[PDB]
Amino acid sequence: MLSGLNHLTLAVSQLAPSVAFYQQLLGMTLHARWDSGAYLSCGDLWLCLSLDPQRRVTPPEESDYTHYAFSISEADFASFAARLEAAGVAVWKLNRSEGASHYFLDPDGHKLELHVGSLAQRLAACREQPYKGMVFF
Amino acid sequence: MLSGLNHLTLAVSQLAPSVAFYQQLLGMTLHARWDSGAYLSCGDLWLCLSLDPQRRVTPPEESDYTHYAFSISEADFASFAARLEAAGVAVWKLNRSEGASHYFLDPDGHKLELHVGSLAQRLAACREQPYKGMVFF
Ligand SMILES: Nc1cc(-c2ccccc2)no1
Ligand SMILES: Nc1cc(-c2ccccc2)no1
Ligand SMILES: [Mn+2]
Ligand SMILES: [Mn+2]
Repeated sequence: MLSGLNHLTLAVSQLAPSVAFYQQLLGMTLHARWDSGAYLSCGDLWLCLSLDPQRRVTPPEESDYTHYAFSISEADFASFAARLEAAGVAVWKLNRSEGASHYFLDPDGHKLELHVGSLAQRLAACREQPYKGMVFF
Repeated sequence: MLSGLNHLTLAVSQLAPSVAFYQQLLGMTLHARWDSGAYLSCGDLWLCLSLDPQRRVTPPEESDYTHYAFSISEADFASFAARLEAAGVAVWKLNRSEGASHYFLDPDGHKLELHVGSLAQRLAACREQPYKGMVFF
């Protein structure tokens, strides 16, 4: 059976600015780099940046809702969002759901999110106020 | 700071076949389903399937290398891969450039992977068989 996410791999158009974004701006740990990629960690997450000449710098209106959310504590959320804002990182959505969320773009337009709250927290809120058509299992 | 992937959200074009793929075929746990999405877990991974009219069924030659790998044990890897093959699940890559992996597509062409091994194990393997120009930190 499957036991979790093993790794997330993001195709990148330019390796250096992507390493700078994930390591220096977002604070992830850089473990290795090679001519066409890098390995970083963020808590348990194994992130791979893969240099790919097929990656387009993609405006958010031109990509679907697929996105990658990173955990942060409530206490740290506002200062991290302010850090991204200072760095000029673009926002692609405003938060309208439960739990703090900041929706931001990576240099290639990958859709990212900072989120505070677990699946258990979300399910508890949904049980009290179910979405349209919502069924629990 | 950031610690871990909070959740992975995949945009899907048809909710029912996608839920069936992740729950029935891949064995993930379905927690809730509503008219426009579903919440599943795979170990400690929170997966959200989000119905998105913008999602296109995308052939693998039309998308970049961005992909999502799920952990599986050495004992279960081959029989799970063979069952996906026998079920007609499409593939997108054959060459094992990052260890023991099986590369397959979801119904919308999201690039998925079964992988055996941790980041620490991949780094150890790379010390002996490094990618071109590899540096370790
Ligand atoms: N139960 C179930 C099987 C599948 C499937 C999807 C694509 C290809 C082959 C099988 N999806 O759900
Ligand atoms: N065939 C079928 C439909 C469903 C369903 C479950 C929860 C919510 C909406 C639909 N489960 O099986
Ligand atoms: Mn999200
Ligand atoms: Mn991979």
